[PDB]
Amino acid sequence: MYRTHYSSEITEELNGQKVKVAGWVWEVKDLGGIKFLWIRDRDGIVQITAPKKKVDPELFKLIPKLRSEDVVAVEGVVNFTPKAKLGFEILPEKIVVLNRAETPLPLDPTGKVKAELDTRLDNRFMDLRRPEVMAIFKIRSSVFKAVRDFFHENGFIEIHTPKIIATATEGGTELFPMKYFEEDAFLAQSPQLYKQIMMASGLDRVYEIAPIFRAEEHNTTRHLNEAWSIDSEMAFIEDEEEVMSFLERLVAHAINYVREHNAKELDILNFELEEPKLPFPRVSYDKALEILGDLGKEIPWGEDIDTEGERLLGKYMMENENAPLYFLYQYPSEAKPFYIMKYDNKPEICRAFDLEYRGVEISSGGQREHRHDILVEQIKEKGLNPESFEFYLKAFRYGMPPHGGFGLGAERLIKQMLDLPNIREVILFPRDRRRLTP
Amino acid sequence: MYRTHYSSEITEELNGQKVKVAGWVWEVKDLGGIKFLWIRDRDGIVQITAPKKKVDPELFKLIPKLRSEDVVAVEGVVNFTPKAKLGFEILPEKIVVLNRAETPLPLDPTGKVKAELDTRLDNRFMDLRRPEVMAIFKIRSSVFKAVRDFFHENGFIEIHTPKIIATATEGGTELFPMKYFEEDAFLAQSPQLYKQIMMASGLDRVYEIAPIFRAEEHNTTRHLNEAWSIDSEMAFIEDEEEVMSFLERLVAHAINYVREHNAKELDILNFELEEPKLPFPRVSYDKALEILGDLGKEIPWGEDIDTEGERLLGKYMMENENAPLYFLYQYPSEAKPFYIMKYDNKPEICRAFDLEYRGVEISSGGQREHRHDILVEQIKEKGLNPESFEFYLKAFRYGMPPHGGFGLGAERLIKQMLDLPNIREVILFPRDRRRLTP
Repeated sequence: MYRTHYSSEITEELNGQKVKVAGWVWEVKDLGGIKFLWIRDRDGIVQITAPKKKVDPELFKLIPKLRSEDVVAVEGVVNFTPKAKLGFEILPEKIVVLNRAETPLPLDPTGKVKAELDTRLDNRFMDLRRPEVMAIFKIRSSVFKAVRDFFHENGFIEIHTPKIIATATEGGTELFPMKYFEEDAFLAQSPQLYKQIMMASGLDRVYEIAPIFRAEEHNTTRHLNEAWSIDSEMAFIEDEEEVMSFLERLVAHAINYVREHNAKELDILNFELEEPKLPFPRVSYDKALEILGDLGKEIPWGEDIDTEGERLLGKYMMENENAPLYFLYQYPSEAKPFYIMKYDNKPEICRAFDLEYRGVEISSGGQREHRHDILVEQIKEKGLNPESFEFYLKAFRYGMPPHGGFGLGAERLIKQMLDLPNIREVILFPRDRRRLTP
Repeated sequence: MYRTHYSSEITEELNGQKVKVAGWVWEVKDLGGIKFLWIRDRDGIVQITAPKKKVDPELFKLIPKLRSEDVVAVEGVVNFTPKAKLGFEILPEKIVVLNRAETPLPLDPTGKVKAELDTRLDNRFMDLRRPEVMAIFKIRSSVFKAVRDFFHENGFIEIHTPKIIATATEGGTELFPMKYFEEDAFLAQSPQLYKQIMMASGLDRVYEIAPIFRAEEHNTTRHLNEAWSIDSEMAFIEDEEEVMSFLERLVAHAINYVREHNAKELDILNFELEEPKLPFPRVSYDKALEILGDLGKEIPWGEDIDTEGERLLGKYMMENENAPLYFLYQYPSEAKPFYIMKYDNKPEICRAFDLEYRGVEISSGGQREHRHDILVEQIKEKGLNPESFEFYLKAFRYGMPPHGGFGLGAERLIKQMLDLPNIREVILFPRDRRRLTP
């Protein structure tokens, strides 16, 4: 390897020791009698100082030749001194140029000049060179890790369902049609039916983090045509609250993991991420509708709360409860999928819920209807053909325990967590109605 | 929750205490003076003994009404005794029938009547009720966990790249052509181009575990049209040996994790997973070609070691090296992709390698060509148009460090690890040249 340490792995213990660092030429200062070379790492910058009398002559004249963004490797002795802004500096013994960079650069990694989102997405390799952009994806990676950690600690098994499907769905479109040889298939937009089917196998507590595909005809700052969903399903529950409680702690765990580990990244982003306050308030759909109506947002009882409503409720919740996260639940049965269980005592409302982070929905789920006949009837009620769902309904005929689950949008989770404006900021290669490359 | 403990988490420490178990009715012994109920968990069987003189009458009457595969929940008192073949038993206080099963069952959970693989695949929810099937799936999840842990322990950041691409990266068919609105795209077979672009971003060490799609016209027991790949790319390497060494340790780590944590699963499979002995032997393509020569298999230099050649080689390596895992490297450049770096000293040979597990390739990688001009030349050498790779090549122009990586087949790694005869055994819903549903 061209390096032994990252800018962050160098500490006191190494003082006076030879190390090897590598990165991109950040800055060069030829001040005559002494030169300075700053190298950029994924963790930060490293100062290489070259006092004319302490360094090799060939090396002294090489430094001023280095250009911005050149990939170089430096071997030298670590020197802890108060003169170095970062605590220590490297006294170079050897400097190798691994690769020279062309000019001009597609983006300004220095940050002076801002560039359109489109330009940045077209040059992601350049864009990530900026600390605040790198910070996001380090945080994205941390979130996935925390989420998976929490699942494991709670006895969840990771499962993987098919992305190429030919089976029915309650939706219909926003499905990317595809050709499977002679047959016609589509890309799956949710593991919903498959994860439920697995509740009849005894796996009990399952989860999957995989990409889902939706061919939405219009672009929004909230969703993309390709996303990473964090689905989960758990059997032997008594009510949707068990699922809500779990999700709640999952989310709190990922948020707190980011606060602990990515404190540096959060600072870089100039963002103060709140300590989760469990339990998050539950706001029934009827209470939400009352609240909204008083704000002039009139939603007829029965239709779902729109984008403007979620936005208003998010604000209301924040001012009246200092709640960046809250649940909306007990939705009207007509407003939810055929597989959501209804309140046997109040059949017009169902056991479905949505988790709102900063006024935007990051997850939805609820207790499922595991009773075959009731499920069959609810399909019919939705005006669908139960015969189109045989592969699915068959699983509810041979001992199907009570169950519930959720779907967590990974990008949406991160975007709302960091309070980012556009969702294209949390995914490296966004897939738009207008974007297919790179 | 309807259950507090799985059969596996009931120990001495709980004797005399009230607990809650739940699962599928496995067996009932209707004896008149006493009743016995066995329940199946994802982890095993639990014996519930109900002596007439000790249980509630209604409870007594209920048990004999229970039928196979019915979902039941039981609250009772733990009782450790030699009289129980399993160590303890539960003295029922409450029994609830959560859901009843229909007869006949799609498959036989007792394992009496064997079913052909297609039947099992059509009824995966039934199939996992057999311990030998559940074992494979628990091990699969462990492998994924082990792999991610190793990656993180080694400074890798998880990234996620596009599954819908227009970008014809190293090709021919075996691609699933798609329609991205007006545009026509393809389902990615590898994150190759994208993981290399990220190498110029400074992330340095990345990995991705995601679905990959390949339209192979012919069915085999070693591959499917949809799979999960473990991709990784690391920068600042000096040769493909650094990558091989990492892959090696990653695989060993995954194998040892299954050995520690799924010891029980392996027993059910009556399989002895060997302890990884690093470093795995590295057989050059030329030497492999010579070994096969002794074995009577003549493969003209330049050509690929076919299925029988792989089989003979892995057998030789196992018997003559006690090596179930070994590398094959220094392949003919002509036989490898345009992004692989050739030996500047011996251009006819390149820095590519393959990992063979029990004689089947489970992974391939190598050091890439990070030099823009040479790379463009190699794209031309392959009969491809460099201008179709603009977004890709662009990343090699503003400081691209030396780098290399690999692609590790998830299903292939698990299939070979457990010495399973068919790759369909290690994935829930297999996508064949003939399987599209469920």
